[PDB]
Amino acid sequence: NLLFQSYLDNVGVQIVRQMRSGERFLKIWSQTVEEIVSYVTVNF
Amino acid sequence: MNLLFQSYLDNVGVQIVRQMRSGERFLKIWSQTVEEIVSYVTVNF
Repeated sequence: NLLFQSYLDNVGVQIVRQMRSGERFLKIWSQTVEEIVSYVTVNF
Repeated sequence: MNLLFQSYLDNVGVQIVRQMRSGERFLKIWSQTVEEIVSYVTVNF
């Protein structure tokens, strides 16, 4: 699924960049989960 | 809902931390994860 795979590749770069700010991984993850659930809402 | 999907993604994040603790770098873990999440949604939705 190219559109979703490319969206998720974008979410990985978002995550890397917030990890480099010193934030705890699971905190970043709980916020980016919302992007993924929203995408699946719209598209599936 | 969709609560089974929320559950699944909560577990993905914990599994990512487990792998980073093992010494794998987030960026190498993530490529595998993207394929897992796309398969989960393709199968379940």
